[PDB]
Amino acid sequence: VDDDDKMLAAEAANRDHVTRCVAQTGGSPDLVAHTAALRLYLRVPHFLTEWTTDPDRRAAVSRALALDIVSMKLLDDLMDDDTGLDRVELACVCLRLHLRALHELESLARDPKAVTDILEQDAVHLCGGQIRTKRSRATNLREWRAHASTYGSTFLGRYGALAAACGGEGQPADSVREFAEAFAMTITMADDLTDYDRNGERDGNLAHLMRTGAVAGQDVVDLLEELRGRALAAVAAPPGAPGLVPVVHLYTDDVLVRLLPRHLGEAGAGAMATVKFKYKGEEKEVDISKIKKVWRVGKMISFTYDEGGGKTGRGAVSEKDAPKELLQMLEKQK
Amino acid sequence: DDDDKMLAAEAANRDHVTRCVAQTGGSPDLVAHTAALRLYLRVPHFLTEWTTDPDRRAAVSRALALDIVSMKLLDDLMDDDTGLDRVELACVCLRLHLRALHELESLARDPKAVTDILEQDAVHLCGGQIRTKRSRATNLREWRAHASTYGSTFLGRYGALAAACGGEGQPADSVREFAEAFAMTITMADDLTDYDRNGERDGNLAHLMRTGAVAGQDVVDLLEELRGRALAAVAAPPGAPGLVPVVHLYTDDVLVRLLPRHLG
Repeated sequence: VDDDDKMLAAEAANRDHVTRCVAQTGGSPDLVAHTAALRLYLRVPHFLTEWTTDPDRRAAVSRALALDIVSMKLLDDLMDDDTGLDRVELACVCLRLHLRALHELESLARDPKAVTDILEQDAVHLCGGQIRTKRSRATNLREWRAHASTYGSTFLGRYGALAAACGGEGQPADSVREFAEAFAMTITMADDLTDYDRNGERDGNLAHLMRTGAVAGQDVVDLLEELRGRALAAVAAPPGAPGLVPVVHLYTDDVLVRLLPRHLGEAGAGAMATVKFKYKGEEKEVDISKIKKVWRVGKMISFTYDEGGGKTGRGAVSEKDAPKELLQMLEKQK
Repeated sequence: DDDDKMLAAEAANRDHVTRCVAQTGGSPDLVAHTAALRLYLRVPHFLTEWTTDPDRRAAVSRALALDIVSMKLLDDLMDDDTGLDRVELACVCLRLHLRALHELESLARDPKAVTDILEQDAVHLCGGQIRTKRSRATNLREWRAHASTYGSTFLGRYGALAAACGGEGQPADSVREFAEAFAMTITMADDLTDYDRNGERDGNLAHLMRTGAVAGQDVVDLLEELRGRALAAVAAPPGAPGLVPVVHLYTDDVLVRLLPRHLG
């Protein structure tokens, strides 16, 4: 409606500034395209700059950040050499973009040495972790999360930190980064589960490990939830960045609602939904999967189920002790 | 004496580098590859010759060393002919660069001067490097032109950096003139140098000479013009008389040693 406008506008800006550079320095039309493809990356700088009060400073920090993120993404496509684009333009625009990023970021920076400082503190953790990421393919959530925390979380954390350091007054330093590192892993999960298929593109490590039973669907859900919390948490710390709240819920829920299911089955995570009631002196428990007819009568939910063959058992529970997946079935009917 | 200080820096520089590469995850294979870059680990010495305090000098000499090796790794990563792991190359390359930026900035009079110099002609350099492999050269004019960027501009910014991190009374433009000129003499050397390794195609300039598309004398002339440009640079005050035999050493080597191999 409005703030969604600002993001679209910032992303537009960053895309331009980025492609104008890739162009001027020699990038072929092929690569200039490839860099405008990167939408998520070109948008993020916007979220990172959310705590920046003066709009002009904000625009500048955002695009500088945009510059490096792309520069860095390019150095990666450069290692994979699966992009089919030219290795030289890749390499050189990589450098060009980086150098300009460094230049603009330092112009807005609080203390001259703050920029190189940040890019150095975790440089080995980053670089070497990225080396180990691909040395060995992870095999359970524990390890996936481990790798992700470096090439995903640290990577963006640094920009989070840089955004704070170049964003004038009232920057909740550690909080911006905490947002970045959290959000980063959420989208990193999304990315994994997202298969575009082009070239010789592997099924996402996490997706694969998910589809192979090496990682339990519910666990993914838990983590997705931990990350949303860790995120919302950060954007809360004062002075706060209320705007990012919906952003966070947006990507987390996308993974959950849209992506997650492409890999799990009919049954997402957790156990199969059950209804517990007392019937004919007994104790019962039926999976909503076997519940046929179900209606309402005041504040009770009456129903019928498949009890064993052609046998139709019955029940009635208070809407209170009625599981969500059953109160839903009321809807489909009347 | 003097040759003694050269060797010492090279050793010191090689170790700053391999030690860095080593601990960021580079394999024993790459670490070696980096210390094999001899000229490159030596040249920061020459660039820091106008530097007085020998501590500051060895600090600037090695930092620049990190970046030159990193940029050189960036290269091997676009030629993908070293048969070294692409990932290791990429990661180290970045790690060494980030360290070098951090070091040079701690040694500079004004930190903002490092990125300034790096951005200044970043486009000149980057694109000229693209254009260079986009259309190989056919006559000494074009070769010289391409060399001017990937070779001359490349080194030039390091000389600029050294003048900026080198403290008081550094003849900025002169340190640089030295770099862009000497840079091109070693680039011709390097071209005319054939090691046989993997799929190393005869040096464009060496080819052109053997094809007849570039005249021996015209190569001899250039070499001399560059010899002059460099002595000229090191003569300007305060001056770095040290670099004189260095200039002759390298310039005569290409003349006496390399040129005859390509007279084709």
